[PDB]
Amino acid sequence: EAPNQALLRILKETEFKKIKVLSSGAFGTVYKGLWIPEGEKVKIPVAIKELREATSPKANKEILDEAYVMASVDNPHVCRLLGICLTSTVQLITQLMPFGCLLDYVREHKDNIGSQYLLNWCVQIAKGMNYLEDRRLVHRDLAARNVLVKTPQHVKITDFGLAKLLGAEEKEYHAEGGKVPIKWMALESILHRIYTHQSDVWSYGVTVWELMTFGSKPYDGIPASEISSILEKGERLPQPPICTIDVYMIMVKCWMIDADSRPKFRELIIEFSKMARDPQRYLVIQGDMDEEDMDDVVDADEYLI
Ligand SMILES: CCN1CCN(Cc2ccc(-c3cc4c(N[C@H](C)c5ccccc5)ncnc4[nH]3)cc2)CC1
Repeated sequence: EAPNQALLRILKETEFKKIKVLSSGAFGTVYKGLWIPEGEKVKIPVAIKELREATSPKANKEILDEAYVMASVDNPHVCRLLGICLTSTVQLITQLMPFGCLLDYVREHKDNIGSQYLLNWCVQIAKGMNYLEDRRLVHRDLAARNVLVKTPQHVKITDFGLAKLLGAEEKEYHAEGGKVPIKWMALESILHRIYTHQSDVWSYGVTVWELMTFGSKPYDGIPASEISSILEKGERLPQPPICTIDVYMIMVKCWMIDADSRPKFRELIIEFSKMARDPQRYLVIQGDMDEEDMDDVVDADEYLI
């Protein structure tokens, strides 16, 4: 319905200096790097994505869909595209999230992550997701591995590789085949490939469950083909040790069968907020990056146009 007037910024390879792999694998490579725009006199820590080195018409069409989705979002809890680079190999350029992905970070820091932070991340992810819902956009791959950490106090949703904008008031996206992560999908997704803001809510549920168990693997063991039946029987993920029943009842709600019975992200914000005001009431936990002339460095969140 509304026209998407986002600007896509095309960036010169000369404008940015790579500085080391951060992750290789399926997709391709992600690099730490710096971006020095025009003459501006500002340097911008960036991450730079390159979906493998291979230039198969397949690959290139996908990375441009991300660029498309990422360029159209603008919210403190959603990762924004800074620009693309049209080298032989199409590069995605984004704000550097120096602490990496949230999944790895809870893992690597169990003995130091307190309730204030767990609940705050929950709120922040709810905000990201609520905003995505506003822009009528369905992520389809929300998971702890897809939330990045700019600072321990500030997280942002990423990985729009599967995100689908909902056209002519279409209330559910009917999907193809392809590899899809089962352990984070609503039931309507596994059975009917229906995806809706409310199936995003389910994945939220599981994401929250990853954070609360400090990075456990949902249904660890149980292999993927079993999942839809396990869920049909009525089984859900167990209550994490640190969780009060208040918090777990929120997860469980996100995992209901009737999609409209699940909470809305705007409600999830409210509830986790309340909870964030008294975190020890709601979680029971025992115990409760700069490397070369950094004079003109500015974080992307302060670089506007
Ligand atoms: C001590 C723990 N250890 C070291 C820190 N990390 C390594 C790491 C650091 C940064 C990142 C990172 C990825 C990333 C990122 N990747 C996404 C998928 C992306 C999206 C579009 C364009 C480029 C990247 N985007 C923005 N900032 C980012 N930062 C990934 C892994 C994890 C494990």
